[PDB]
Amino acid sequence: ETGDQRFGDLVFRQLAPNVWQHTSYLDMPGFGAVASNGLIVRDGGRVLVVDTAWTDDQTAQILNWIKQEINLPVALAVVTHAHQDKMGGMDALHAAGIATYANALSNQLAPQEGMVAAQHSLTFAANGWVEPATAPNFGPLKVFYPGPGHTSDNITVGIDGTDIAFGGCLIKDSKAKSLGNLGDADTEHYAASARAFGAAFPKASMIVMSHSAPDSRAAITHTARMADKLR
Ligand SMILES: CC1=C(S[C@@H]2CN[C@H](C(=O)N(C)C)C2)C(C(=O)O)=N[C@H]1[C@H](C(=O)O)[C@@H](C)O
Ligand SMILES: [Zn+2]
Ligand SMILES: [Zn+2]
Repeated sequence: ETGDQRFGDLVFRQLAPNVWQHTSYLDMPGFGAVASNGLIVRDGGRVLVVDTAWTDDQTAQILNWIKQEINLPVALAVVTHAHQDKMGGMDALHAAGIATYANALSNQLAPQEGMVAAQHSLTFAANGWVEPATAPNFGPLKVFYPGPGHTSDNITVGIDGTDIAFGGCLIKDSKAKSLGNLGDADTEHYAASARAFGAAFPKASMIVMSHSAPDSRAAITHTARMADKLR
């Protein structure tokens, strides 16, 4: 909290020399404030964004913080699946002229989920790794599709050069008691998808997720075992 920095309704936390976690909150009746995490990556003389905030205005505040504190242009953005906490601020990115990327399935689902689709579609090989031709100049971002879990389109990102792997809403923390929203979840494949994420980034010691503070690899293990009980 003390290393933490605030801009508007947003909170920013530095996880690494070139990596920040952005956190936004949405008021949801019945629960109140719900936190959603994303990533900001500085790669040379440009900035890469992983996931939007809940809303356009909150996403706009991300961009202005980046402008004020990092003072580098945002080259691209990648969203991890077609839900509001990750894709709710797509209009703000496009208004700023930022190239946006997402799983082709996410872009296909986006209208059904009330989301604005990304400009470009990512495709993946059978082993889960992104097809390089669909993700040009992603720098240190290593995009990996672990398979159907939280949703059928969820993707994960590793930051090369760091110990950081981003699991999005697929991974819950090691002391969680639930897997959250299983409304659009694949109950049979979730456990294997979680373990595939861990195997894709075997050297990652800091696991960043959407709705919890950065945890260890225990978050991956715990998430898988909770998903085992789904089958
Ligand atoms: C609602 C949001 C949730 S629930 C989230 C899970 N951990 C938080 C929680 O309930 N605690 C353990 C404090 C809230 C999830 C999720 O668990 O993946 N994602 C979003 C929703 C969703 O992706 O299904 C929508 C709003 O994006
Ligand atoms: Zn989701
Ligand atoms: Zn979520």
